[PDB]
Amino acid sequence: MSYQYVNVVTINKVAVIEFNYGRKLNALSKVFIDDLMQALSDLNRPEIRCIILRAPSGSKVFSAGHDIHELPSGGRDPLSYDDPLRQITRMIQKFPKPIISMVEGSVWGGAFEMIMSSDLIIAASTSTFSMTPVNLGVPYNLVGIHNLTRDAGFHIVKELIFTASPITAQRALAVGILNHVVEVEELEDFTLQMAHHISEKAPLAIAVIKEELRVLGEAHTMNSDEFERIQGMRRAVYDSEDYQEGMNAFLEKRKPNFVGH
Ligand SMILES: C[C@H](CSCCNC(=O)CCNC(=O)[C@H](O)C(C)(C)COP(=O)(O)OP(=O)(O)OC[C@H]1O[C@@H](n2cnc3c(N)ncnc32)[C@H](O)[C@@H]1OP(=O)(O)O)C(=O)O
Repeated sequence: MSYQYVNVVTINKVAVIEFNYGRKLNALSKVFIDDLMQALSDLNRPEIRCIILRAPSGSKVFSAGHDIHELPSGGRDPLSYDDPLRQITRMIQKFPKPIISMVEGSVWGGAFEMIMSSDLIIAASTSTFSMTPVNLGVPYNLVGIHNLTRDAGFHIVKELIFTASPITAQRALAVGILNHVVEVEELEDFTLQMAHHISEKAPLAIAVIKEELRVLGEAHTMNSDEFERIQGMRRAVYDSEDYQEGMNAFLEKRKPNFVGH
């Protein structure tokens, strides 16, 4: 069909979704996220084998992440259940087709977890990636955090999150995050060919395995108590002062000062 924030394209049985939010740098706004969900929903058809997420060629930034302004004021949980990021990720995961991420430019925060949540990840030799909840003082959620612990080692993810610094593709590759890393000029082709090949295969097989794999990576559980406990700390980081100072600094585009409360 036709979407406002997105741009779908079919090549054989390969669908390619292109982000069209250049004005907000492809920040994760509900509006955007919603369209992305409509476009996927739409593409859930027998004729479609493999999907592909991408940012317009030339892009300097894949996605800047969550839209701060859209962040909570400090009344509820930002990272709620029905929060845009939660939905698309759950969605992407339970999606019966393979979803490749062709990355161009930089990825930030929520983007990283989003593309992390996909099945494959091909990237330009130049992209960079960085997890940044700490730069603003955000107490992510458990699930969000989990989805980042399925490829790279703990120490690595810890380093990622902790310093909130950006890593290069080459590194992100070496640590087992991305599948491949190509030269810009070759990025599209490469990704395409792969999607075509994968689409030569038994769609029904793929759907089940991807579901088994999903069912497995979630096989991490804990008691009632333990959840509320972390949830409590979560709440407490919200109502924090360092918190507020976190947004501000940014909005005021000034370097923040964390106190410890
Ligand atoms: C954990 C995480 C935290 S929430 C957010 C995580 N996002 C980040 O950590 C990325 C922060 N954004 C940036 O580092 C940068 O904007 C970056 C690298 C994308 C571009 O640097 P740049 O020099 O090319 O551009 P810039 O700094 O001039 O920013 C240009 C414009 O984009 C806006 N802008 C950038 N990122 C965001 C965002 N996430 N939400 C809302 N507005 C944003 C700036 O406020 C600004 O608007 P005006 O100039 O009109 O005022 C998450 O839930 O995702």
